Amino acid sequence: GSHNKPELLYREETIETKIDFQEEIQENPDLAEGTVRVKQEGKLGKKVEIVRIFSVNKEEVSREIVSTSTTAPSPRIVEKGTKK
Repeated sequence: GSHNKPELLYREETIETKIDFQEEIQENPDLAEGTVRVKQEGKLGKKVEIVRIFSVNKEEVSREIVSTSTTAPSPRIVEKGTKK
């Protein structure tokens, strides 16, 4: 019970969490033995969560999610030349 003039506030916040990716190395007979060639570049993703904070009289009441969006990570794939 905040002891002041009632006031409705809507504080919106954006949460961004980086998403880790996996790594895998595969053999490629088509390449010369020892050859290193990246098939897929390793990149981090991001989970975005936008929320709205409802406060009344400088006093937090409740929260509600405005919008979310998840960017998928990019696992890193590297080819290794061989003789098979």
